[PDB]
Amino acid sequence: KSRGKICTIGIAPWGIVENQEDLIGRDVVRPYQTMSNPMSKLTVLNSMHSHFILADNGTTGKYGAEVKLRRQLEKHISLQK
Amino acid sequence: ISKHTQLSPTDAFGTIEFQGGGHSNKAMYVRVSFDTKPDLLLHLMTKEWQLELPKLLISVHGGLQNFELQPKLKQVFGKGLIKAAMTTGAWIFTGGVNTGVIRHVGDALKDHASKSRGKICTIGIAPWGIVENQEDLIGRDVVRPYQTMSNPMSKLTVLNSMHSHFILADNGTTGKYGAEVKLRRQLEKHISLQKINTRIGQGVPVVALIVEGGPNVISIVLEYLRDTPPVPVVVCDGSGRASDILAFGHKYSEVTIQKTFTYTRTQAQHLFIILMECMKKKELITVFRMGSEGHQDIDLAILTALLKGANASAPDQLSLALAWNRVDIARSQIFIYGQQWPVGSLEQAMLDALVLDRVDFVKLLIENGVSMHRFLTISRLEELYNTRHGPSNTLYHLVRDVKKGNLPPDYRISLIDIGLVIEYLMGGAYRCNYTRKRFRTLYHNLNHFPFPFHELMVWAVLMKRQKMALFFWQHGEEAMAKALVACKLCKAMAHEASENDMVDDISQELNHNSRDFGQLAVELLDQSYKQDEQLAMKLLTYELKNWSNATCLQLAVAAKHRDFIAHTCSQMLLTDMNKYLGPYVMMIGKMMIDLLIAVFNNTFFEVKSISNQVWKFQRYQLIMTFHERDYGLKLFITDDELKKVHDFEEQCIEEYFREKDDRFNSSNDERIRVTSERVENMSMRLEEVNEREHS
Repeated sequence: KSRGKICTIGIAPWGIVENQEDLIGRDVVRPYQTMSNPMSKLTVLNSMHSHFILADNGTTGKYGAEVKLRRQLEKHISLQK
Repeated sequence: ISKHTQLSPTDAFGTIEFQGGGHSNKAMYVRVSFDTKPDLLLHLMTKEWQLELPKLLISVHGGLQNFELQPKLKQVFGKGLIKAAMTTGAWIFTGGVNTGVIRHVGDALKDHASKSRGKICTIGIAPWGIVENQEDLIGRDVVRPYQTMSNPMSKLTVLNSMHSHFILADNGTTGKYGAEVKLRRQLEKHISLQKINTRIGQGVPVVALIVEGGPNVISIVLEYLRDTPPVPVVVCDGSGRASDILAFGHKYSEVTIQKTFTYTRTQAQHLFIILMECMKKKELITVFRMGSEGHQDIDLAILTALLKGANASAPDQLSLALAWNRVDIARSQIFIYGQQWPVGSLEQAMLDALVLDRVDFVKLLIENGVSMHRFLTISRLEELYNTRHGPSNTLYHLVRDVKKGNLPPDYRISLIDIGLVIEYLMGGAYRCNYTRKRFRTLYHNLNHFPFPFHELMVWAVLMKRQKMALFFWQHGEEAMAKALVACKLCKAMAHEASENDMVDDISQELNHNSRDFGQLAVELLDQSYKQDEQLAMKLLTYELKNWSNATCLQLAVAAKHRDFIAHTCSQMLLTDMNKYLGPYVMMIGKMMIDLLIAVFNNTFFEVKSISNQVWKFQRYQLIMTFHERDYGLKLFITDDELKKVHDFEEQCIEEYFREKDDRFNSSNDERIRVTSERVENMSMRLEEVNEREHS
């Protein structure tokens, strides 16, 4: 519809997505494929996102490891002036 | 007799002009024998009448009584029927006499005659012994003026006009029906066998629309359901015949006393078993309710029954939709959550949409996670260049010319020949990507195409699919150089078409396309100069390895785009590389052709403007001649700055398109049109709202 940019911050655990690989190289624009196969029980990252933040957990494809980091980030931003 | 007839040959065929109608309608009449096999009938239809198979076969059934329907239903039904028949290739099979729903559909076809162009295949399977004028038909291969006005005392209904063709069912009976029904059924059987041009393996998708009808039509829909491939059936709620009672029974199907309505011979008559079987096979039955139930579009009601009626596979459904050329159906009916598309189906669908110019389908496929980088193969490219199933173009003749006219039949086209053709079209200074030695080494021993959109646009220009080229033009990078190359190619092809034995429409069409490309390039340069002037200048300067190591300025001058050079930012590139008397000299050059004080006065403005533009155009040629490529012609760039240039160009063209859309949607005329259509629909809907009076 219109121009402009919106800061979208994707805070999810690192092991959830299927393309945990193909994103290991640093400082290189790594293309991502948004077409998701139906067989996989792993969910790709939603598109139209400005910024991604991945919380590596040690395990792969589980929840309950990004809630605390996001909550503390919210507290940190509340601490900001 | 116990049906003992004499088997004589026929003597009546051709076309009859129906006098008494207000519109011209010439129908191909042929009387045949019911003993004949459907194969000969199909051969006659495809050869003696020259009709290609449709993407939909429609069976029509109605009551033999010439009844009338409820108004405000016939209009919308006729509109939906016309849209269904016209938007996709479909045939219609009817009786043909002015009785029952045949009158309604003939009037509906009359309505389309005052609405738009085109012809619709209408076939009337009428028994030969029932029409009033069984005479006035002795002639064969002749035009028989038929009078449309008849009288009830004849008791023999004349044929309704507005039919594309006609078939007269001759078996031997006079004044009694029941001869063409078997032949029509076997014709549907045989036609449904025939393979459609798609590679799925589909026959003819056939549906039957049921309005009114009679107790026989109950057996007919019984047969339709019980066909190996159950032929779905569409019903209308406003009929009032057993079709309406079949809608009632289908409503809240599997309390038995509501069947009785005395419409037949008492409660002693009972179609209980038949009604039970019909409502048992209700899954493929679909009805239409006027506003009380959804799918208000007749076309949508049919199309949904067309697709899900056979429970076809999703790639097969998409292929049928692609054939029907209805992107809305694929978007809505097909594309929903969890469509479980199989592997590799999407690329094949993209190929088939590319070979059939179904551009909206291509856009939809792109929206569905399809990447041209991951799609195109050398084989795919050759297939695109080696197809005949689309618009024609002079390309093959040019190929013959380049190959020095030593052609073999059905030659398998190589892309090296295409590159040589491109070099031939552009010029000697041009250097094709295919002519590079590495390309030859890679190809004859037979990984990917880094910028597929470039060759896609080239192919679209070459094979003359203007809409595809327009679509692909707003994608990728280097759009200005793309437009310049396209304009130059279109001009070269226009000259080639005019110089050769062509209908000369090709040349002017190519001129139109080239002018559009030049206009787009000029507007893109305007946008760039609007955004940042130094960056706009830098855009023209740098070389293009992908484009024969050329630059935008050199191509544009080679493209003879004087208007491009007349742009403000173009001149200051020549400044960084006489303003009054120089333009005055060329004015004198055009004044040599010729009271004359007045004559010279009235021919001053246009000459002045043309002279100014010509001088501004040839400034570059003068400066290059004076100067004669680290600078002056080119500017070798680093990768990072080139990436910045690409991002700048893409952002600029996106902004330009968005601004164009904003200007278009802010024009007064568009607002007036949209508001008027909204007001019309709102008025009709408010009449609907006011219709219900609960008090």
